[PDB]
Amino acid sequence: EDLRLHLLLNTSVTCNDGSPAGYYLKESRGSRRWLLFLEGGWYCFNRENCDSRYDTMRRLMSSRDWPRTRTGTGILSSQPEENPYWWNANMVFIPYCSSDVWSGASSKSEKNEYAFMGALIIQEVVRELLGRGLSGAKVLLLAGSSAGGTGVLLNVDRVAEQLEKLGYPAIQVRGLADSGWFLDNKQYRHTDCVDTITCAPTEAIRRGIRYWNGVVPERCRRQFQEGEEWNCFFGYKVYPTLRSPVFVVQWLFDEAQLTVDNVHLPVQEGLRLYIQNLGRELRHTLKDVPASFAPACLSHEIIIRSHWTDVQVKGTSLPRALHCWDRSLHPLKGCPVHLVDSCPWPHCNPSCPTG
Ligand SMILES: *[C@@H]1O[C@H](CO)[C@@H](O)[C@H](O)[C@H]1NC(C)=O
Repeated sequence: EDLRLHLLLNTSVTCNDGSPAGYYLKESRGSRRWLLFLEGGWYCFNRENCDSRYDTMRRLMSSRDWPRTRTGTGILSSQPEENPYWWNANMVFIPYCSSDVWSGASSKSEKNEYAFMGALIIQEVVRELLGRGLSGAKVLLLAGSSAGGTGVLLNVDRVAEQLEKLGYPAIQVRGLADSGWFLDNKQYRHTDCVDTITCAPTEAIRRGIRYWNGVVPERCRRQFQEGEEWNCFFGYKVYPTLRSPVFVVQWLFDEAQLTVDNVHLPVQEGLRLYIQNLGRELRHTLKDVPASFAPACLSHEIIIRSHWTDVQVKGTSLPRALHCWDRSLHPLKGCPVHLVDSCPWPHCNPSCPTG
């Protein structure tokens, strides 16, 4: 139970219910690498659905019941057997307690039942870590899964700008977005946005941004402009606007993408063609993403799972691809960084997770 909780010293930076946000840290002295991981877990976007989330997913809205430690797993493990890539790094797990895809900048107040402070939580964590050793860093990798992966895309350049303005231009900020690269595609079956379950992510995120006071990266904001900032929550639209190196991990048939497309799994022709087209579209969006790992599996998240080393694309595991990415940022013979499956159906890669 090896990462220790620190509640933020700035207690105006809060989870949804006004309790302090925080982070779990395991230092590795003498390492100048820092991994800051953003937890995922969907989002809520109005009073009613945030109230329901508060009843049955309260750890995602409050720190009051957080344990004092958490065990680092997968890319957060300190054992080389489990984490060939960054086992000796300084490890930070940032709990997701803002329900805003890490985008919010609004406090609980007279007018707001909940605080949505995800973008400010990340900034405050970075600020407080600087005094605990991050000031000596050479690389800060901001990683995250699901909504935390999208959170990487929305925040990595802001972390880079923050460190530059604080006088640390030597810290190289990079992103690792896992299972956060979604498509605003047509659903397999179609429902108008009449409640939470019928509301597609484009409409739910458009509402969320207003409810959260959500913020997006500046260059993407300037492209899409007022009322269209929801576009910046879709990886293929925001990624080309970013300056920081970002490695994208995305299952081609992500279970959360299928859920928001109203697919849940003998498959007949219409659905077969739908699923094949989804994988093709995902592969197309990654064509020109040089650092990516996109296996042809029906699954969800990878990087903090203990068996994250097992999956391979073209014979290369994700820890290997990440190591090759590090080398590339110092093509490399036998050390690839762009790994996208071409086979067209879930589990056509034999190394997919078994479930
Ligand atoms: C606390 O965080 C708030 C919100 O991000 C910020 O405005 C303020 O400057 C911070 N205060 C301190 C003392 O760091």
